[PDB]
Amino acid sequence: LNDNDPTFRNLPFVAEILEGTPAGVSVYQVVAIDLDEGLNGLVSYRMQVGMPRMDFVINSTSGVVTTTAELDRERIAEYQLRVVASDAGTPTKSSTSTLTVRVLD
Ligand SMILES: [Ca+2]
Repeated sequence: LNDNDPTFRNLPFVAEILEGTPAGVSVYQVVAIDLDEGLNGLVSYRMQVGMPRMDFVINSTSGVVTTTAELDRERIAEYQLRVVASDAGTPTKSSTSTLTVRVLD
Protein backbone atom coordinates (compact mmCIF):
# COMPACT_ATOMS: atom_id res chain seq x y z
CA LEU A 1 0.00 0.00 0.00
CA ASN A 2 1.01 3.72 0.35
CA ASP A 3 3.85 3.50 3.00
CA ASN A 4 5.88 6.72 2.43
CA ASP A 5 4.97 10.44 2.19
CA PRO A 6 7.01 12.24 -0.51
CA THR A 7 10.23 13.72 1.01
CA PHE A 8 11.58 17.13 -0.25
CA ARG A 9 15.22 17.01 -1.52
CA ASN A 10 15.60 20.82 -1.94
CA LEU A 11 13.00 22.50 0.29
CA PRO A 12 13.04 24.35 2.53
CA PHE A 13 15.08 26.97 0.61
CA VAL A 14 15.44 30.79 0.86
CA ALA A 15 16.05 32.28 -2.64
CA GLU A 16 17.13 35.96 -2.97
CA ILE A 17 15.98 37.50 -6.29
CA LEU A 18 16.66 41.04 -7.60
CA GLU A 19 13.67 43.40 -7.93
CA GLY A 20 12.98 44.12 -11.61
CA THR A 21 13.15 40.35 -12.34
CA PRO A 22 10.31 40.12 -14.92
CA ALA A 23 7.30 37.76 -15.24
CA GLY A 24 8.03 34.40 -16.95
CA VAL A 25 11.34 33.69 -15.15
CA SER A 26 11.76 30.07 -13.84
CA VAL A 27 13.58 30.73 -10.51
CA TYR A 28 13.68 27.15 -9.07
CA GLN A 29 12.81 23.47 -9.57
CA VAL A 30 11.44 21.63 -6.48
CA VAL A 31 12.28 17.91 -6.10
CA ALA A 32 10.34 15.60 -3.78
CA ILE A 33 10.87 11.79 -3.94
CA ASP A 34 8.52 8.98 -2.88
CA LEU A 35 10.01 5.48 -2.12
CA ASP A 36 6.62 3.71 -2.84
CA GLU A 37 5.88 1.86 -6.15
CA GLY A 38 3.99 3.13 -9.26
CA LEU A 39 0.91 5.32 -8.49
CA ASN A 40 1.88 5.36 -4.73
CA GLY A 41 5.21 7.11 -5.70
CA LEU A 42 4.25 9.41 -8.65
CA VAL A 43 4.81 12.95 -7.19
CA SER A 44 2.81 16.10 -8.17
CA TYR A 45 3.36 19.72 -6.94
CA ARG A 46 0.99 22.58 -6.05
CA MET A 47 1.01 25.79 -3.90
CA GLN A 48 -0.69 25.27 -0.45
CA VAL A 49 -2.78 28.48 -1.00
CA GLY A 50 -5.15 28.08 -4.02
CA MET A 51 -5.10 31.94 -4.38
CA PRO A 52 -5.31 32.73 -8.13
CA ARG A 53 -3.38 36.11 -8.06
CA MET A 54 0.05 34.85 -6.72
CA ASP A 55 3.31 36.29 -8.23
CA PHE A 56 4.61 32.65 -8.60
CA VAL A 57 3.24 29.38 -10.04
CA ILE A 58 4.62 25.85 -9.75
CA ASN A 59 4.05 23.32 -12.53
CA SER A 60 2.30 20.22 -11.07
CA THR A 61 4.54 17.80 -13.13
CA SER A 62 8.04 19.43 -13.32
CA GLY A 63 8.01 21.32 -9.96
CA VAL A 64 9.39 24.35 -11.88
CA VAL A 65 8.55 27.67 -10.12
CA THR A 66 8.01 30.69 -12.43
CA THR A 67 7.34 34.40 -11.79
CA THR A 68 3.93 35.71 -13.05
CA ALA A 69 4.75 39.41 -12.41
CA GLU A 70 7.75 41.76 -12.14
CA LEU A 71 9.26 41.56 -8.60
CA ASP A 72 9.28 44.90 -6.71
CA ARG A 73 10.52 45.05 -3.08
CA GLU A 74 8.30 48.16 -2.54
CA ARG A 75 5.21 45.99 -3.40
CA ILE A 76 6.16 42.59 -1.75
CA ALA A 77 9.59 42.19 -0.04
CA GLU A 78 9.16 38.49 0.99
CA TYR A 79 7.11 35.51 -0.24
CA GLN A 80 6.79 32.31 1.83
CA LEU A 81 5.57 29.89 -0.92
CA ARG A 82 4.23 26.71 0.73
CA VAL A 83 4.78 23.85 -1.77
CA VAL A 84 2.71 20.63 -1.41
CA ALA A 85 4.25 17.47 -2.91
CA SER A 86 1.56 14.69 -3.18
CA ASP A 87 1.73 11.04 -4.41
CA ALA A 88 -1.13 9.53 -6.53
CA GLY A 89 -1.80 6.86 -3.80
CA THR A 90 -5.44 5.69 -3.22
CA PRO A 91 -5.17 7.44 0.14
CA THR A 92 -3.15 10.55 -0.98
CA LYS A 93 0.10 11.20 1.06
CA SER A 94 1.66 14.71 0.95
CA SER A 95 4.38 16.93 2.54
CA THR A 96 4.55 20.76 2.64
CA SER A 97 7.81 22.84 2.85
CA THR A 98 8.48 26.54 2.07
CA LEU A 99 10.30 28.21 -0.81
CA THR A 100 10.97 31.65 0.71
CA VAL A 101 11.69 34.41 -1.85
CA ARG A 102 13.26 37.71 -0.65
CA VAL A 103 13.28 40.54 -3.22
CA LEU A 104 16.64 42.45 -3.09
CA ASP A 105 16.62 46.29 -3.66
CA1 LIG B 1 3.78 7.24 -1.33
